[PDB]
Amino acid sequence: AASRLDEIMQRGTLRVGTTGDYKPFSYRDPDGQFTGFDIDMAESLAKSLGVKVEFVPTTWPTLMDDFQADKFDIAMGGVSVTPERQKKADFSEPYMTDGKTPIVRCEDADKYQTLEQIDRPDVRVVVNPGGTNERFARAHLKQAQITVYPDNVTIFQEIVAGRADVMMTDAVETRYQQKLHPGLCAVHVDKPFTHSEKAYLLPRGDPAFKAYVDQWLHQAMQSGTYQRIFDKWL
Ligand SMILES: [Cl-]
Repeated sequence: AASRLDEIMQRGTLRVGTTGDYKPFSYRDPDGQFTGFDIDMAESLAKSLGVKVEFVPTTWPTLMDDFQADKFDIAMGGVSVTPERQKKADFSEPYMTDGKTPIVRCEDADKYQTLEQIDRPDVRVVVNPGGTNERFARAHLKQAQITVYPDNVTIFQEIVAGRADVMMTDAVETRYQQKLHPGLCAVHVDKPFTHSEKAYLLPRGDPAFKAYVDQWLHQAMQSGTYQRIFDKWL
């Protein structure tokens, strides 16, 4: 019945679900430390509340089930607002805009500027399984050969090696991957095919907790805190 704010204050810690697999938002290094834009934002929210932060590992396939099992109070780590997630959770106000856009071999940058160019019988589109990327590919590709590749790290090497031609993912991810792989280039990264918003996942039916988060976030956007963290990571 009581707000999660009460439980957080009594416990003395804010439990933050995060995947640790999405630079620059959230990454868990071998030593077990989390770093990234949303790790720093989580520390700022916890500081506002006067509590310690505890990072709770989750994964994209288990995010919602873990949240419903009360494994954490809020999820922070490059999470897009989606209608599917809104059935089971609320969201904070958004903290940045994103969208899906291609990443290709640099020599192919001009070949794959539009979906009409990509959606052709001989184009080999690769995608990671089970999430918003595969949903996007299957909703927008009627002719291209879609291959699902299971390894979320080595998938980009499929394009480098010439086993695939295009992958469409979050524009922020294409920025990171085109720096990591010199042979790949993000396609019109400032004008993605879709418009999405990143936000923090919150429990339904707790307007007080959501209002606290929204107020902290609005203050951070105008105080210099957001600017500093954004400049460090994005
Ligand atoms: Cl995905």
